[PDB]
Amino acid sequence: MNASEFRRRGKEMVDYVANYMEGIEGRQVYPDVEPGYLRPLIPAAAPQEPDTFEDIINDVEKIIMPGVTHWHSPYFFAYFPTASSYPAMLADMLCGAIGSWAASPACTELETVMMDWLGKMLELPKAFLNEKAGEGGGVIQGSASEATLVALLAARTKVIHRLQAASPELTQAAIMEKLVAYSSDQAHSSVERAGLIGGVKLKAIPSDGNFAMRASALQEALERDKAAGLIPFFMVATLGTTTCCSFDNLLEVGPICNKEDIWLHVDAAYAGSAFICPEFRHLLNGVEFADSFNFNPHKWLLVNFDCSAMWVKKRTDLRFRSLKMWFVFRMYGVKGLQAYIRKHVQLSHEFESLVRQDPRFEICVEVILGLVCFRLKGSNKVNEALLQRINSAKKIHLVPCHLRDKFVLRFAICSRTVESAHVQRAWEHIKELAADVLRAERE
Amino acid sequence: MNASEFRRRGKEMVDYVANYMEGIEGRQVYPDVEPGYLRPLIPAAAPQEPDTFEDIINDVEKIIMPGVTHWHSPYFFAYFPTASSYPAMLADMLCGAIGCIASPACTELETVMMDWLGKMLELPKAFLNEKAGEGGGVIQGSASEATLVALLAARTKVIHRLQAASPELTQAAIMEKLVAYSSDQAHSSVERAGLIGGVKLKAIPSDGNFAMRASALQEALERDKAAGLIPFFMVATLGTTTCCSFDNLLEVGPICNKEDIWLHVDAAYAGSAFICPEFRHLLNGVEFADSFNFNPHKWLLVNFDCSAMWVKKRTDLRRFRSLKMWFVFRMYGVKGLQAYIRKHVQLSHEFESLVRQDPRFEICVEVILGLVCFRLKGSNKVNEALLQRINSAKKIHLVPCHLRDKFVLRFAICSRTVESAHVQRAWEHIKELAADVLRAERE
Ligand SMILES: Cc1ncc(COP(=O)(O)O)c(C=O)c1O
Ligand SMILES: [Cl-]
Ligand SMILES: [Cl-]
Repeated sequence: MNASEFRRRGKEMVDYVANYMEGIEGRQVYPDVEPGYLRPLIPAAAPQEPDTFEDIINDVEKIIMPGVTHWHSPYFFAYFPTASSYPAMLADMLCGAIGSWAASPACTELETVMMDWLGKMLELPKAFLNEKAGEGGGVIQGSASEATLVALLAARTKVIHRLQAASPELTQAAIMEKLVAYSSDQAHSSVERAGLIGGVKLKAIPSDGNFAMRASALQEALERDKAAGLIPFFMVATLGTTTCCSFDNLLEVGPICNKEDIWLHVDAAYAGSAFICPEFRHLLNGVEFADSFNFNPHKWLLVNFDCSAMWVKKRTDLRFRSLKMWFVFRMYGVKGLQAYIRKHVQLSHEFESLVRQDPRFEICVEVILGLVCFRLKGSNKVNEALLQRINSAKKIHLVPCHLRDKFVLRFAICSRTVESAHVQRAWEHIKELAADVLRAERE
Repeated sequence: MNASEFRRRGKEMVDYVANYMEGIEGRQVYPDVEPGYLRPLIPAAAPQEPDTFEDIINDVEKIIMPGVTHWHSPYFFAYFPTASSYPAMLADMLCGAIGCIASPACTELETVMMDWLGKMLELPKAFLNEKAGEGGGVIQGSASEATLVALLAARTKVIHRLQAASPELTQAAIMEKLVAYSSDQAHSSVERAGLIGGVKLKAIPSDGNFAMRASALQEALERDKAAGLIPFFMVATLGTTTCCSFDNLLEVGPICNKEDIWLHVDAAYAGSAFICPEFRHLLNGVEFADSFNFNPHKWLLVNFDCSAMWVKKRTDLRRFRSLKMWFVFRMYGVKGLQAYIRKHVQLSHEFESLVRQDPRFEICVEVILGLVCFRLKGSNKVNEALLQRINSAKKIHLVPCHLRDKFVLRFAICSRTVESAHVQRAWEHIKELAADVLRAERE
């Protein structure tokens, strides 16, 4: 098609897309249609002459939509990794119209500036800023896995140089066999992968009663290891774990890392975004000690998933993406974005209220942000039974996890469209299915 | 923002983009901006309250446009890794709204579209799976990835096979001896696949027309089997990166078969043109192939992230890519697509015959489809000069290569809206600068 066909069909498409997102409340969260349904609804060969736009869209409603998930609804109470905000979509259109530094000076420079915005919003130390400070800095990464790996390699290179300076005798290989890294029991898969790929031993630290790393468990691990002739060099402290919103106590853990020459990497998961709100900055106290800090802004800052933001204390140790950051930051403002997290935290606590009022259910971890870790009091069996009925019903979606050896229902309020109405109706449904599940238990 | 706001601003973006595409001749393809220009133009921190869309789009024109490479320009006469068509743009809007990366319609629309495109290319039924056939097609992220998935597939096959015969043989001992091959003109992607796959890669010498022939291949194989190595993988290229030459698939196919070597046919650029009867013959021999791959996003107007690959045996073997195809096929129709291809071939021939009409220039390689390999008669040095004026004048832009020892100017016609008139203006500009380059030679 030409340009002015596009102005029309494009505007038409903005309309279709808007509608979708407005009435998404109605759609069923899971497709209620089976593998195999599609082949016979569509011609066996491609059309020779062009079909109408009119006819294609109808086909998307009638043929494609039923077979689609609809992760963008308020009733999908799990993190939806590939969601996108409206400003992200606007950018995404322009980002595709355009299509190294030399190739695109705007792409690169905007990266450097947007990281600064992000840095200031979170109120990270000044040292972390790319504002020409000549020290520290920040860069975008594809995955939080990449970041964890970069910090690790950097930490590894660093300890090797230090240890070989002390004793010129030792071999690089000799040192590597002895290197240990640490993370909390609730550390993300992306840490295991980092150490696997980086060629060092990874050990979990026992977390406390609230699933946080508390030093005493850290110090012990260090004593056990230093004396078996191993060498701690690197550690990930998690802020906002993926199992529950658990925060590793940075104030206890950092001072140890400094003393023991351990490199402190802070994996702020998705939670990091919350530090643009003052109520949460105390969870970040201790960042002073950390050598690197990583988080994914996507979940709470509405930016693109493609982006994992990461800073370092010293720059020397170490897709058109900043455009979407720019749009989203500019179209919500800090206060808008704050308003946003703040709304979800409140809906999360509204849900929590509901769970405390039903004596059949217990809450497992302190609710800090959007996620609520809750379960039915009893055996794991009972609860596995329940999550099955919730999914079977295809009305809402929840994902579980284990905590120690306990099966836990995660209720996650992340979606853009969520209101308390939805939480209200969601609770009740869960409530009704528990009733049904509970009868069964007695048989 | 909210839905009703997306409506207003989604449609404003739709215009902005059409405007950009209509005025794209005005733009200078390559940005000429001084390092560090962006920062003084963007505020030090994020805004607290939202900015205006007017102010945000104004900034795109002023701040972002000058720092971008306008790939879609008709005057950018090299291959453009992103082929953005309007109906591609429309599906992105939709994929955007139904976040994808589980749903019956991802997998099925994929299979169906792969039989559509397979039928269009007149592939052997063995590669299509609609008559219950065991073969079929999957869409990959890039040819680089598709080639690696094929290599690894072969490596597994061959390892399972030799170990079926000899249970005392270890994966380790077999890998040492594994050889794969491709044309001395084959795309780097192959090199990277052997490295990750950890096998030896060897280049087969091409002939007078930069084709891989039977003679040279079989020479290679005997040399390597006699050394006690193991051929397992073989890449044949249809449409080389260098001069668009075609490996002789009919010659090489049968050799791979009786030598029990996995045959992967890579057609990344030129595969699309096999939807035209005129060109389908170059693909004869696929029958012998084990896996066939090419990139439609290159020349079939699908947006960039989309590489298509069929295999004879699926058991040998992220984004919702099949929707972008479905849009593009339905909105162009087969006749519309074939038209798009034949346009580019034609302009390619228009250019070729302007270069012949001039006694100062030679054609280097047979001009098969859409790329022209030309040269000013005399020394490489005269020709390095000429490219250095073109690339300097900033009007149009060309990427050279070497053909054996000859320095060659490539001229790719590949962009949604190159027309006859662009070609001539371009050729006029080449001749001006050449008569200049020839004046220098006299001095
Ligand atoms: C011959 C050949 N092989 C492989 C590739 C890689 O294609 P892609 O950019 O999709 O990875 C190309 C160009 O894209 C090519 O021309
Ligand atoms: Cl979170
Ligand atoms: Cl504040």
